[PDB]
Amino acid sequence: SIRIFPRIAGRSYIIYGQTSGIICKRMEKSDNEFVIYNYISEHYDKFLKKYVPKLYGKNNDMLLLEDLTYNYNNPNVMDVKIGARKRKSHTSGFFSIRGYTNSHDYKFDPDEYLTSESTINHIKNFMEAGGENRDKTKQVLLKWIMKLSELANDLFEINLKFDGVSLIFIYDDDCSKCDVNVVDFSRVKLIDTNDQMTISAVTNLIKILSELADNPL
Ligand SMILES: O=P(O)(O)O[C@H]1[C@H](OP(=O)(O)O)[C@@H](OP(=O)(O)O)[C@H](OP(=O)(O)O)[C@@H](OP(=O)(O)O)[C@H]1OP(=O)(O)O
Ligand SMILES: Nc1ncnc2c1ncn2[C@@H]1O[C@H](COP(=O)(O)OP(=O)(O)O)[C@@H](O)[C@H]1O
Ligand SMILES: [Mg+2]
Repeated sequence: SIRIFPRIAGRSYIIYGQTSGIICKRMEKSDNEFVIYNYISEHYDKFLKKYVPKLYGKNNDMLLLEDLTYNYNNPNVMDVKIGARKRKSHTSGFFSIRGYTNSHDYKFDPDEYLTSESTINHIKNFMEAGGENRDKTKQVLLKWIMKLSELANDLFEINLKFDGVSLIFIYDDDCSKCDVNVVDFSRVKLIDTNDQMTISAVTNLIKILSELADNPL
């Protein structure tokens, strides 16, 4: 009956839908995530179509969301919090990696504040499952840079504070397919400027990934 979905991070009840390609995410504290999906739909629908998993509907307090891992034989997933945290400053200055597929193998700890060097090392660890075909893992990095670039650009013209939103990086083991999308709108707020904190997180990730795509080992 109820099949639990293998979350990489967060603390929310998320199960597979009774149907292919869907996950059900419980809104625990309020329905603010629903309000914010709806708001983004009416005000920035281009942003919603390019960067956010499809919201198919609502069932009581469950959101029926597109499963970002569905079209993948062997998905590797990384959750990076790019929005402001509630209290804590970010474990990597401008963002916090919250988890990744096989993070336990590398003694990853989401409470550990990291140097630039540890941060880069953890992202390399997340890429390890993509294997030795060096000039093909960098195709994955470059496609991520392509979308993160457009996202950082588009974020300048969006009057929301993306408190607590994450980037979900995905690539298949065979490196044939990858994507990144914005998730978790539960704490997103209206404002009358753009979100320089969140933009700074994206540009910083664009910087790290660019260094990875370019270094010659
Ligand atoms: O589960 P995450 O995505 O890492 O985010 C959590 C989550 O925030 P929300 O649930 O409001 O999004 C926690 O709430 P719980 O799941 O623990 O109920 C909260 O813990 P507190 O409510 O006790 O503040 C914690 O915040 P923090 O660790 O800053 O106190 C915060 O983590 P972030 O710091 O990454 O926002
Ligand atoms: N649309 C999605 N498709 C696939 N996995 C998802 C999707 N949304 C969330 N996840 C997974 O769930 C985890 C937590 O989701 P998130 O929306 O951030 O919930 P929370 O509010 O509990 O932090 C992510 O780390 C990711 O692994
Ligand atoms: Mg989250």
